[PDB]
Amino acid sequence: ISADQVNQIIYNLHHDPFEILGCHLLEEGKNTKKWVVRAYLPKAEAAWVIRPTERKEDPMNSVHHPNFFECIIETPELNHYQLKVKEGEHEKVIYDPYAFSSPYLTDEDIYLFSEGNHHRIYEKLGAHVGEINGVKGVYFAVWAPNARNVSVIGDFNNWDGREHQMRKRNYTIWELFVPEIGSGTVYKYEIKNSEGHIYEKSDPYGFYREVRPNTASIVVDIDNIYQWHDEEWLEKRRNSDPLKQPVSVYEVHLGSWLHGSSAEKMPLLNGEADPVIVSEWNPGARFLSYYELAEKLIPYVKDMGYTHIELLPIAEHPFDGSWGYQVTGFYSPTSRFGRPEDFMYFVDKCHENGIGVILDWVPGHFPKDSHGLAYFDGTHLYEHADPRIGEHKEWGTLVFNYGRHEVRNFLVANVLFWFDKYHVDGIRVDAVASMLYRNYLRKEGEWIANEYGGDEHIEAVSFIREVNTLLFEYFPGILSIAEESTEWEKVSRPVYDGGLGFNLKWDMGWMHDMLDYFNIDPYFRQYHQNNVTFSMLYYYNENFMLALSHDEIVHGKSNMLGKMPGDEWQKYANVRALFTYMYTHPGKKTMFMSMEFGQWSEWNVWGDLEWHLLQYEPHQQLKQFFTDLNALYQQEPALYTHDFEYHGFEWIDCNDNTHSVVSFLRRSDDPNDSLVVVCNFTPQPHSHYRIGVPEAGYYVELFNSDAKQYGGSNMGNLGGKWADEWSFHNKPYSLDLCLPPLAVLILKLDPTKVP
Ligand SMILES: [Mg+2]
Ligand SMILES: [Mg+2]
Ligand SMILES: [Mg+2]
Ligand SMILES: [Mg+2]
Repeated sequence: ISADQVNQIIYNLHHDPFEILGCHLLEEGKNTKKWVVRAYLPKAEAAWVIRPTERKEDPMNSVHHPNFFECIIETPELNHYQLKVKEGEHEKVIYDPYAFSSPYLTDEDIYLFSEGNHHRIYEKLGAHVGEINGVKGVYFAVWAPNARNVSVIGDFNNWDGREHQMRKRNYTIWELFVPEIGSGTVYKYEIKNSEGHIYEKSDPYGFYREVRPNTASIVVDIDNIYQWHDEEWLEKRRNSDPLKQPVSVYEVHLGSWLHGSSAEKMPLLNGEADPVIVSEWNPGARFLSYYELAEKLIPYVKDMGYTHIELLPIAEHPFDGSWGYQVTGFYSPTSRFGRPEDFMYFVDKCHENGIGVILDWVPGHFPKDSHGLAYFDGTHLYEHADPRIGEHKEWGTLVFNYGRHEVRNFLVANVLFWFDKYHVDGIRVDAVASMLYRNYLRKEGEWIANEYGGDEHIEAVSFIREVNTLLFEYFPGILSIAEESTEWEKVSRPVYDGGLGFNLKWDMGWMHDMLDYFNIDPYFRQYHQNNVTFSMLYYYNENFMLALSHDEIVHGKSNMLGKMPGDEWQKYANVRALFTYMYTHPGKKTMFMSMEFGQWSEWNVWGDLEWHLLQYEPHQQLKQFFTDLNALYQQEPALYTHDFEYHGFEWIDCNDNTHSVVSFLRRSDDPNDSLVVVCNFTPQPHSHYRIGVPEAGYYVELFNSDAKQYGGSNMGNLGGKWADEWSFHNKPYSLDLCLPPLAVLILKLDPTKVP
């Protein structure tokens, strides 16, 4: 480029910066092409072009001005890249601001989508505010290859589409530009099928939607509604390995955590809306907005000491009682709680408070509602036409055709969309088995095998691998969490090793073992010591997340207190012992709302949590217990640096079944960070109980779940114990401990103690 051209850019004299900025073809070679990427990055000292799908990174050079950058790259196609931008000591990674020089679909957009590889397809499908022919308006586009006609109906045309008939491009996608309308336009697509039947559809790629049960889509100028402040969070995430950090998740269903009064408006980030009543049977209650949740949930979670909030599915869904798991508006956060910018504000405020956001994401199926994706264009478009692979008959839902390029693209670009536009830090996928198996919940003779004769759903496995490959390439330090309940191998292993590419898997076996164990009267736990210890036998085959989820406190299973045997004191004590054990056992942590304060009743999605219980001491004490346990977890490296290495754990003794005692070490990089954990799972106290330890010295009683401030009896070791040079459990030293009833101790050597 010349200095004249650069200076026109620097000084805002250039007539159209897209002519020069962004990605431009310089020449074509025999088997490759030479491209230049240019950027004007005021205040940046350095920049790079990352090509994350090729695992490449190329420096940019300043050209004529220290803040104007160019990068020349030879490659056949330069479709997917990011800019890394360094401004002083800080780096950010963004998409190129000059990536897309028109609002309309290009030939290249259509080709990539036809192949299933358009990772940013949501920039062009849906509804986007833009300019065509010099006039500002909205560009609409929708994939409906077998429709006979499609028209845009909406508020702007009184729902009559005759003068807003779309144009079909390349026999596949319909488009229309509508001048002088903008954000907040309410619309649907009116489709005529090959039989001549006329019907109405919400926008698959819509960014916002009316409030259930209304279904119209709403135009959002998605890149001009919110200003983020989370660049330092994002940089730390990108440059960190979350597997080596504390990860303690508070699982939340946004609709049912806390309700407000339906007698007043729902406040939003600078504005308000009509209240969204929770149900016709509880009409004085409304949902809180994403704004109000930012103001109330976030400081609540920060004070409790969790590292992450995991949301049950926030994508648009028509029925409260699905909990979010039956989604019809994949590209929009539900309007139950306000607007897209209110959810952005929520995530930005989490990041400000040092809390990450994990979304339950639902790629496995979709319901049959007429406004949604079903039978979209008069054919089985999103779902597979064969019900043996295209329906989950026991659920009444439809299964995506994962092998179909445009369907795969809808879902792969969807997962990326939430990281891009909403800055989320992870995803969790429920019921991954539902996708993996061609015989899932199907009777003999009502499914067919794969091309090799097996039950593996090959197209779904390919899709899951593609999602995880891409997600970690574009967003390296995220969490991708699976619940898979059939012992599929290598769920949380890299795709190149034959894994499915998740980085964490819920330890469902652990969860069953623990809850079944604690439900047993304590005298009888001696016949079930194997529930305590078995999950370590297969533990190192996956990277496990220890999750006690919403699914365990519904349908007659009771909430946590109710699962426990004994009198009220003992029920509380059992809860504290279980969760102390959970937080000391190797693996990351997840627990659901209401578990932290001892709600007696099961979770009810139609009401809110029983907050009045926190007026009473026993619930306050349990909540203080969790507050302190989360604080300890973040403070003790041996509870989180080596979760997934042999070094990080070793049983001391797990043979005393008759007294339901087990003990173990946790380790980290510094030997002085090793912890001694001792568990007593009966109400029998032990005044003298010997436990082998590796070193001489004073072992501080760092945590004691029977402490009085947690509701316990206050039994224990009054600060700590000096080890004896008395070999025990195959260790050269030992502690003679007092073990409180239905409790866990964590001890830690203080090598600086005065003898
Ligand atoms: Mg009409
Ligand atoms: Mg399940
Ligand atoms: Mg058993
Ligand atoms: Mg209530």
